[PDB]
Order: sequence, then structure tokens, then C-alpha cells
Amino acid sequence: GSSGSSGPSKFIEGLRNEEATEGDTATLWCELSKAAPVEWRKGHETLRDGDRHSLRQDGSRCELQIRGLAVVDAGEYSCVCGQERTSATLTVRALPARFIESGPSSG
Repeated sequence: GSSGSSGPSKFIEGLRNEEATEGDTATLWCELSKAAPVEWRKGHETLRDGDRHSLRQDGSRCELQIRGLAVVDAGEYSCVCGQERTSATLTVRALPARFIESGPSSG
């Protein structure tokens, strides 16, 4: 018929340097050798779902979301599931200080 679950949870693809643009919403993902609840961390704190953050994983796929990208956010995100742990640097290009204009010409 079917099989069970053998071996712990090990990152297959692992997290890679995610470079996005300020303002946008960075989205990182990583494959898992097995289906299990993982955890995301940003520096000296454990990310959580509810505050400008979305932590969810489908079967054996993790996907972290960080609404409100900033220059400070860009650093190093770590993912912990059980015994193994991965890390990756995130870059955030600060939007070019621009201005808004009503209109070039009139008519």
C-alpha cells in the first residue's frame, strides 16, 4: 500500500540570498526532506504570524512573508525545523527618493 515517515527533516534546497526592493514584500521558501512544522527567525528573535509577517508551510514546503520591506530588514534569516538549521542574507534596495507631480501640461 503506502509507506510511513523515515529520517528527520533536512533542507534540500535551503534558503538563498533573497534580494528585493524596499516597500515590496519579500518572500522566501525552502524545501523539506519531510513534512513538519518549521520556524523562521530574523536576527535575535523568532518570527511570528500575525504582525506584518506570514509563516506557513504546505506539506514539505516552507514560505515566509515579510510585509513592509526595509533597509533594516535586510540582514540574515534563519530557518529551524528540528535539528537542522539554514540561513541566508536578505538585501533591500531603498526606493529612490522621488516626488509626485500633478501634471506636465494643462488643457
